[PDB]
Amino acid sequence: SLRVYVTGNITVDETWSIPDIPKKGASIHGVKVSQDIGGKGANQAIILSRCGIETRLIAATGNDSNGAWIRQQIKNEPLMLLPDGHFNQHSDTSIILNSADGDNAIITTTAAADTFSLDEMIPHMADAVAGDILLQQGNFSLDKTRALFQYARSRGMTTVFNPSPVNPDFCHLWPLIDIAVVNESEAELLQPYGVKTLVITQGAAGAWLVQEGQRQFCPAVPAEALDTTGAGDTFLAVMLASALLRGVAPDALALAHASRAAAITVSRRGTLSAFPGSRELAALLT
Amino acid sequence: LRVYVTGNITVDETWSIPDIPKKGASIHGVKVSQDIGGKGANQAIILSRCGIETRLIAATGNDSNGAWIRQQIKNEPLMLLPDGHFNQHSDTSIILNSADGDNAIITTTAAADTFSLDEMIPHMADAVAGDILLQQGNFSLDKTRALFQYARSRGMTTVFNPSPVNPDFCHLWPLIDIAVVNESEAELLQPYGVKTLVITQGAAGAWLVQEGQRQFCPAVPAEALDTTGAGDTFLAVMLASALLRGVAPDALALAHASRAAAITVSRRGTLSAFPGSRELAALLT
Ligand SMILES: Nc1ncnc2c1ncn2[C@@H]1O[C@H](COP(=O)(O)OP(=O)(O)OP(=O)(O)O)[C@@H](O)[C@H]1O
Ligand SMILES: Nc1ncnc2c1ncn2[C@@H]1O[C@H](COP(=O)(O)OP(=O)(O)OP(=O)(O)O)[C@@H](O)[C@H]1O
Repeated sequence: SLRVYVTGNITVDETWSIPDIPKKGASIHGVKVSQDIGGKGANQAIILSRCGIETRLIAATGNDSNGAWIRQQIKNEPLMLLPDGHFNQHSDTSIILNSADGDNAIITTTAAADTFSLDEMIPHMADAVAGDILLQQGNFSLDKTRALFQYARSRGMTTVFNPSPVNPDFCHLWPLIDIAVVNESEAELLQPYGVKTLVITQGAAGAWLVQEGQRQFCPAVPAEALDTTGAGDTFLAVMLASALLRGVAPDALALAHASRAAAITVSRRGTLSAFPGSRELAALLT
Repeated sequence: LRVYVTGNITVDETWSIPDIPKKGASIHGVKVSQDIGGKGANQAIILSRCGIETRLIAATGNDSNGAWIRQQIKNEPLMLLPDGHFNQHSDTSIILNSADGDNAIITTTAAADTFSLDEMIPHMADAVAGDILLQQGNFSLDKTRALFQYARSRGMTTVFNPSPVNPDFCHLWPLIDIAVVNESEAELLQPYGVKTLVITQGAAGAWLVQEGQRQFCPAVPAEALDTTGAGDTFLAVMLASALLRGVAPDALALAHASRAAAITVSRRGTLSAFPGSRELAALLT
């Protein structure tokens, strides 16, 4: 019965296949092979909703084709996307998949998130109550991010923070955070301190649960790294859902469930079509 | 005299980036605009705006972009064929605009690829000796060559703009009457034996190469806010000017083309940046 409010972003990740990245002045032919709903905010909110946690995703969409697509595709998930309607412009990433070329090149836009204001968001947490969670990633400016956590604090909400993309100035918000989820680089760069619950993820190398002075390690679940997209979002969402469903603060079992869920995501390609499904989640959380 | 253009039509999206990303890197970008475009559509639309009877043979998809494209084209004095659309996404182009150098473009071809050669040719059924077939580099070697061979069999004049470039296009010159290329294409495809050869060089003008003679036409100074479609504008207006005066492309045609392309570079977008019918008329007189 505790609910989760996620204030972050939502995008369209477009996978384009090309022989090689074109040089300036060049013009080539390519293939728009696929599109998937993306964004750390949306991925985390969607997976949380699939675990049976009543979740509200507060993110902005624009008035373009990708916007309508997002609003249409999100209806397939047991999540509520606020606000309805839209703004203008539109977050998404073009994933340039080359041929002989090794790694992909990524170009990402953030206009919708950068413009989404506090007066647009706060109203959608009007029905929040003490105990409810405000989950935030690193898609907003320091001022907006800090302001949202202060709002949560003034309502008695629990604050969860996953500072990714990283922002050096995020190292000042720790006092406003109840639960921190960071990967290795983030843990060393932001130096989270005094956070009552600290989780440090290290990919296929497992994760650490830290803070009642106690340090606990949870190995990753062996898996075929076919596509790691959203592995971190999966881990965070399931860890939180597990703790919520059992009525406790994140613990060792929460991390074990999360590792198991992330293992599924890594084994499948894409986002929504790769993440564990509601029944798969029900089974592992059991 | 009628001009048949067999090529593509798209929705162009312009992304502003610091510089083209390296393999394995994730960079930030900003979507600046979306507009109607396509090598085929751009050239056909401008020709039609100049008063040239033009027919664009290109495929649109059954998506929102397709409906938008068809709606926009309806406002132009051009005939788009076929009337119906195909069960495919309409073709689109990603224009990567870096703060420094020239734009990089990536264009899809799924819609154009569905429009088979057997389906396209019937749209030229009413062509007559003297009419023109204008093509760009949207199609494969085989498809492009087949259309030019068909044109030749019907006594039509052929115009070729090998863009996007395809290494194999170098084997097509004997079928080409008028060739328009930029400096990169000229070296890459080595045009030869073409009655009329035009080599464009951006802000540095364009060369007209005919029967041994070479003439240089300087560019009209302009503030380059958006260079997208500059080449298409130049080709279209040059061809239109010659056609209107009933001559082979000449120095005056390139001068007209230069003035038109300057307008295009001074404006933002694709279709929205092109000179309008009245501007073109005043320009051509
Ligand atoms: N190859 C893998 N095999 C099994 N589990 C994995 C693998 N990669 C990631 N995970 C699981 O997912 C958790 C999420 O991890 P990681 O620290 O890479 O996330 P992240 O850096 O936030 O993700 P992202 O690349 O999206 O930013 C890991 O601790 C692990 O349990
Ligand atoms: N910056 C500029 N200022 C004035 N005129 C220009 C400028 N850039 C291009 N032009 C005009 O447009 C003609 C079209 O030129 P350019 O050689 O860049 O074409 P292109 O390489 O085919 O471009 P694209 O295919 O991307 O439209 C030039 O010869 C010139 O007359």
